[PDB]
Amino acid sequence: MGSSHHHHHHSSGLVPRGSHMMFKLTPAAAEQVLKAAKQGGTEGMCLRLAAGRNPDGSIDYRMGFDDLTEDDIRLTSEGVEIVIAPDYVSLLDQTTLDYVELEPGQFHFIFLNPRDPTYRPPSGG
Repeated sequence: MGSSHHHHHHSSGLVPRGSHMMFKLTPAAAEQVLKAAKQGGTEGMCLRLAAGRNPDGSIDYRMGFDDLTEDDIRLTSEGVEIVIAPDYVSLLDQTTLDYVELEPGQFHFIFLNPRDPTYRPPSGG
């Protein structure tokens, strides 16, 4: 027994718990992922992230649909399910996924990670 008294002895989610990781999949990006799953093939597939970190430099992030692995770290966004393996999570936490076009007309999946500085001012400036 504890201080927090709930009728549900094990909450499934909603408020007490959420995702296994801090992964912000923006509702804007959600439509892009949903749109891809609307095209076909990737319909009943889970969204997976690939971390390709350059040896002491920058982590290059890739996104694609893969197989729903339960031994993989499952996340649930607004309307998309994410799988980030316990190996990739090592570099894929604190990932803020936004939906902006860095290039004209070219909508880029932009991973705003404070871990890998996309914009970093000098020290003491």
